[PDB]
Amino acid sequence: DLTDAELAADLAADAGKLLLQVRAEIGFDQPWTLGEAGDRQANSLLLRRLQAERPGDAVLSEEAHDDLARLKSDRVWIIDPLDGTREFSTPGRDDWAVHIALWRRPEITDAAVALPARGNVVYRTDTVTSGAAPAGVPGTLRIAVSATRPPAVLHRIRQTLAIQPVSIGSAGAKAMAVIDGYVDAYLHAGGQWEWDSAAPAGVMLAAGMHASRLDGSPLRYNQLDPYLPDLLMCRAEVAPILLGAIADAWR
Ligand SMILES: [Ca+2]
Ligand SMILES: [Ca+2]
Ligand code: NA
Repeated sequence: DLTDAELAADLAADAGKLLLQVRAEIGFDQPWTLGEAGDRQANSLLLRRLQAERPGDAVLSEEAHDDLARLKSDRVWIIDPLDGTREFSTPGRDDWAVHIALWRRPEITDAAVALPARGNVVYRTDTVTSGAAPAGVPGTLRIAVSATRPPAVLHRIRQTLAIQPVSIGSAGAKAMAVIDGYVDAYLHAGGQWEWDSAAPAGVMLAAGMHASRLDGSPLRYNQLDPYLPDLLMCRAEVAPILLGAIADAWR
């Protein structure tokens, strides 16, 4: 008998525990095998528990076929059973996450992000707080970006703004680094899926921070095509500066 937020948190933790077990059982000799097992077993747990505890809700999971029944539903769980599979599959890495979000017909109303290797901490929309003090040196930004080849937009905004990119695996880990104050912002372009941003966005917004498309428009979920090209998540104070610079870069 859990609230949707309590369930999101419990699902995230439980999947987190299972992933930690898989990591210990399978080990790191074959990264691909380890990653596949984590993806598959975390997915199986989450679908089993959502069917048992929310039999009426639709589920959109990275690791399951998408039958689009969710388009007619008022309640949809949007989940990534293991975000940062590569990182998970690498010895010593703690930048991987479980994403559990509930979409209600519309916004992400309840959500949780677990970082299992970080003491299985679970960030949740019903307990995350709005006390964020501006961290770091004035006039300079630390921005979390993925461990891939940088988009054209960040190159351009770095001409005008002092920025140190911080390489972090996993969308969830990057978003929670914003929450923690380890970085000022998390910026992504070039493509992503709804389950990558739904739970982090829910938590971000619940913390009183900013989550939008790069052009400032709201993140939209439970779309036919669950692909979201770009995003910006950041401290509230930082949003005008970055949205401004992004818009200025389109000149
Ligand atoms: Ca995944
Ligand atoms: Ca992912
Ligand atoms: Na199963």
